[PDB]
Amino acid sequence: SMSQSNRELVVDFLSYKLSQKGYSWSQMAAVKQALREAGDEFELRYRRAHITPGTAYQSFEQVVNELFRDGVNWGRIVAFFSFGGALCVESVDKEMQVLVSRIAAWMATYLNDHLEPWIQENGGWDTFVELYG
Amino acid sequence: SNRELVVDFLSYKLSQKGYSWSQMAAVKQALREAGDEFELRYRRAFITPGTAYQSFEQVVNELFRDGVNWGRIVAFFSFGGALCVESVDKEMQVLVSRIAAWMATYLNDHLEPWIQENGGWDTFVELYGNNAAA
Ligand SMILES: Cc1ccc(CN(C(=O)N[C@@H](CSCc2ccccc2)C(=O)O)C(=O)c2ccc(-c3cccc(-c4ccccc4-c4ccc(Cl)cc4)c3)cc2)cc1
Ligand SMILES: Cc1ccc(CN(C(=O)N[C@@H](CSCc2ccccc2)C(=O)O)C(=O)c2ccc(-c3cccc(-c4ccccc4-c4ccc(Cl)cc4)c3)cc2)cc1
Repeated sequence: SMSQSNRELVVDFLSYKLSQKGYSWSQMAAVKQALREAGDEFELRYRRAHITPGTAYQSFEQVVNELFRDGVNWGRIVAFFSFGGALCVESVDKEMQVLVSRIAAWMATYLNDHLEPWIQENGGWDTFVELYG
Repeated sequence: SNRELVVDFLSYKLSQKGYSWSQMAAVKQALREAGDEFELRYRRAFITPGTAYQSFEQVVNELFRDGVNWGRIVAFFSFGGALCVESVDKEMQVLVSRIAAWMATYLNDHLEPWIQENGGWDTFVELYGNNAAA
């Protein structure tokens, strides 16, 4: 409880300092690191890249289906994460933080139903780490 | 796992705009930053597989000799991270899991009372974020 938080803090910090030397705390900590890095790179390359409390999942799902028009790849999965994060930031800027959990729920729905099969068939997240880093 | 990934990414992107996913995500970021700053301010101004917690606890007790403060808590985190990195460099990756366990033990036995009396981790975020001045 009060204990778990500190354990979570120690893990996060140590993960970070390990990262800074090209080491990793765990495979998950490695996935997260590559995903953040990849997002940073995508956002820097495609810098030129409409949520409300009434927006349905179908509105999001249609826009994300335009992303995976020609098919799924690691670059396009990174763009998906980047897109979700841009929606969250837009919501906080517009004073609608209340929807950041909705966007997260939508991203987990879209990932599960459409991308987890592809991810599992193409060697999982371990393969993304292997390719990206 | 995918929820953990979505949460971590969104946390990160929020952080990059000065926003936070949660209070915990706000504390993790402040420590990362604070650690980076401490390590940069005290750069060059700076264990075995049989080392007990008592050996670590003593060295850390030297850090808090004149008392607990936020600057010194940041130094504690920084010290633990330096030990982990030293252990991996020295091929003793075994010690990383232990060092983390020792750090969580020292926190719950010696620092959590002080942390709770001085406004908790929310206060650290408040103070540190403010100190980030231009
Ligand atoms: C790090 C990282 C990532 C992604 C690229 C970019 N990339 C590639 O270069 N891809 C390679 C192989 S994947 C090789 C690979 C392996 C491992 C890691 C990362 C790549 C290729 O296809 O040649 C792509 O796959 C690519 C992807 C997307 C887009 C593009 C750009 C802008 C907008 C839209 C988009 C369309 C429809 C609906 C929504 C969006 C959208 C998306 C995000 C926002 Cl914030 C806003 C809108 C898509 C363009 C290119 C580079 C680096
Ligand atoms: C970001 C951040 C942090 C910490 C300073 C520095 N600082 C202060 O600024 N002190 C403030 C009060 S709290 C300022 C504050 C408020 C809010 C947020 C972050 C800071 C003051 O005195 O006015 C300190 O409290 C201070 C603390 C420690 C140390 C120091 C340095 C070298 C070695 C040792 C040390 C001694 C014994 C045993 C082990 C170690 C050790 C520690 C770390 C490593 Cl990697 C290796 C070894 C400790 C020096 C100073 C600056 C910036």
